[PDB]
Amino acid sequence: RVIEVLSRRTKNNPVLIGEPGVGKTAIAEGLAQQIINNEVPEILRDKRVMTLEDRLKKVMDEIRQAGNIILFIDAKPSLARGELQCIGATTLDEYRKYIEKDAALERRFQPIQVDQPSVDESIQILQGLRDRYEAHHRVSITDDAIEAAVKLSDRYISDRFLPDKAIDLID
Amino acid sequence: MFGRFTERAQKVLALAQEEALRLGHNNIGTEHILLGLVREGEGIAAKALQALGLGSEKIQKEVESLIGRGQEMSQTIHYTPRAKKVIELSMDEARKLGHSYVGTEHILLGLIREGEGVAARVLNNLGVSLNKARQQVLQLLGSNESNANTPTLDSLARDLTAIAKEDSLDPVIGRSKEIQRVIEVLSRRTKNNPVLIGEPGVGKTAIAEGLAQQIINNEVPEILRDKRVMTLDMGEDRLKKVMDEIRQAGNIILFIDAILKPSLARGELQCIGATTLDEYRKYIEKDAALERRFQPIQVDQPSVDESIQILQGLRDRYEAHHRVSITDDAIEAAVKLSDRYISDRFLPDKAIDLIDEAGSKVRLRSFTPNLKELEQKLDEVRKEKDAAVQSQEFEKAASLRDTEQRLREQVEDTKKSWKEKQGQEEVTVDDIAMVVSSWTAQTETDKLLNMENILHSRVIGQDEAVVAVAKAVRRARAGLKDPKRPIGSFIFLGPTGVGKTELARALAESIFGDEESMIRIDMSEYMEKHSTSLTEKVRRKPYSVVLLDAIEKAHPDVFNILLQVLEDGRLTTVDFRNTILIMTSNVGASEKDKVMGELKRAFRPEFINRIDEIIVFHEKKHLTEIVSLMSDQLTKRLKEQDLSIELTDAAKAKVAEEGVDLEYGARPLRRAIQKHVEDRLSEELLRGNIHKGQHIVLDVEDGEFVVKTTA
Repeated sequence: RVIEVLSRRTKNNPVLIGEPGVGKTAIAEGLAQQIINNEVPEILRDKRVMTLEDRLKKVMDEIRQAGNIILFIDAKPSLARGELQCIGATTLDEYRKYIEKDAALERRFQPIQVDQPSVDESIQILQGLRDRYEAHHRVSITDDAIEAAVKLSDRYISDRFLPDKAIDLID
Repeated sequence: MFGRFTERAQKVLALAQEEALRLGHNNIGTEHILLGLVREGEGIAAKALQALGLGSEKIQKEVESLIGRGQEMSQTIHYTPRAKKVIELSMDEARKLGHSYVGTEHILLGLIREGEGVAARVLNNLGVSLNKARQQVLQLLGSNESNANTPTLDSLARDLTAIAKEDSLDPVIGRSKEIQRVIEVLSRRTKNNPVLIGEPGVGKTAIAEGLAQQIINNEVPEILRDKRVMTLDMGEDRLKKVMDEIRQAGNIILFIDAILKPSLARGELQCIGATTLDEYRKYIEKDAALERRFQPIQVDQPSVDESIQILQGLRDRYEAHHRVSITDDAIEAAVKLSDRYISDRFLPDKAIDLIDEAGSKVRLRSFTPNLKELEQKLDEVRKEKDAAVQSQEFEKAASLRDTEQRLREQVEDTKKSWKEKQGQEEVTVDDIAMVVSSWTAQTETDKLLNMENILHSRVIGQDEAVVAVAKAVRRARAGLKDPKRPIGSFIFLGPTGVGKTELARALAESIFGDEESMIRIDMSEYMEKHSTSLTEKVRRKPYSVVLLDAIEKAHPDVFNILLQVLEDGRLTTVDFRNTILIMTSNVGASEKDKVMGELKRAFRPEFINRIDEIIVFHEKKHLTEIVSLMSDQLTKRLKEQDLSIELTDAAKAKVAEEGVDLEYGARPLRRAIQKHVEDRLSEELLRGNIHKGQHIVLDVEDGEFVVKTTA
């Protein structure tokens, strides 16, 4: 759904609204993965996705002069003075802190939500970073250990997002 | 290839292959791409080489002097990884030239850039350094083509007169009599500067491009010829700087959609403003250089048909996302559904949004067989091959490699079998009506003809009432009643808990799609001269059963209001023409004739007479039929949690026993189901008697409940 929008000519630039995280940063690491290997469409090849004041609009001119580039944002608009393809980091409400003063929103920028990742998908998400937290001594393993983290959260408080919570618990 | 280039390109590329084999080699490297270019002898690339002193003669001699024959293998060959880079590059050596499409030059450009390789050496061998070469190609391509415009045209900010000069500008429709009203407000001396207010929405910004075209050629006062339209706006260090570099140049008109930053009227600083219905309220409210200088005109939500035309004009331009032009029959839906069906924008933005929702979505259903599995397989291979190769295991790979490519070509052959998922993937309506329902004809009038069957399955008893409503809705819904008035105005008389509300739900569900699209006010709240409604909830969902309970309580004031609703289906300024108004009351209650009497005496007649219709609301085996309905809703929601349960008919009987007492009715059944079923199954699962995911039956034995297992 980041791609129906990132093609348009209408509500062109997609804004990624969902309760914070993780997942969110993982969706753009998606396009990245998708354009490259490789199935994608309405003109989108050789396109980078890039991320994260006395250096401001400085670098931004290397773009009004070559345009293979989506910008990935975290937190502002130096504005659709032209190109500028960007994916939105913002909250259920935080986005209503753009379209009210309007109306670059209902125009350029345009939204989509992060459902909380699939419970089972939730599980096989840790195992990937299981290896990498093995950094503190215990995990890798146990699988029977993660099953916990994830299921506990989805119904037993239960006031976050179904992929972010679990991870915290491990820690 | 790897995309699309000129013939010349495409010919020169395949031409490398021609040379691939003519020498018998097996991979076409950068050296063949080069032979490809000098051997089509007519491309710009070809032309250049003729310059440096490099005919096909001189080159191929160096090449054969570094490779020669000639394993005729020709086992369906592929590229060098270098050369695949070389192609990826020409694509970029043309982004870098505005050349919308690659061609003979760019590929020669692309070679130099990735100089590591065989071509490069042919030449550093033929005494032709790499740069002397990129030069020759360059010196065979080039370019293409008022003072104050400098500071200005600089910023910022899109010179509309400009985009309207080379005629590189869309129509655009109109709002043609709208464009004109701007030029009065602009040819003046009083209200010098115009300001458009409407939902934002109607791409107000569209009307502005209107001047560009007309000021040019040319219908406009000699009072305005020789001027320029430009844009932005709002509000940084580039302050009064460029604005000084404009007052010093009178030929300028400007466009905004934001703040004030008003140095108004001062210079020839002349504007055109686009700001919301209200936001303007919040600027002449500033006053009074506002009410003075700048000055407004009403932007219309385009005539529905006009909408359609706008779409097409830019249809050919949304072919960008790969599916349009057409279908017309589809456009009409994009548009038409929005004017009447949700129903929360301007009639030209809405459209295009439906189109774009779909203006990738289908190009996508393209990109989604289970041959996801093949690639999965091929992987395990490389490894064996690869890791084996690290152990060697050599001939243990030879065949391993071969086993690999066996796979690959198979993959790519069915990965390009989905050019068929391309020749397959439309537009028609059904696409849209989806989009619509996801924003809120046989089995649509069948809901109507068969309404009674439908309302009956939810509302029990009460056939007197159902048929009256069915027919009334069907009257209005068929063209007979006046459209500005609600779909239906009813009064529901009768005792409590008979079906008054229940029918209102079933109506919402059947008519509006959602058993929950129902506003419900309690007139107990409106008994005093404080009778100020409601209109919020109706603005919220303007398509909903509006249910006012117990109207006998309202201050007769209220009726003056409702009356206005019944008459005009409008308040002042909400809209009801799409509601189904239902007002309940106890006026009959205690008590069809003695009743209609107590009604005429309780309500002003002016009122009773504008109401479409006055509706009157008048076993063990049913209880257990209910218990079963409930029990089934349950056994389904458990199957989801890997729990398989079943009640015997004997068991549903025993639950039903618990709603016989005429006094409390069938309320108790929900609770008694959770107690005798839910609570008991838990206690039974926890105590360890039922190893979940076996099949669990609830039965009655000696007049007592019993749990049984039968996996």
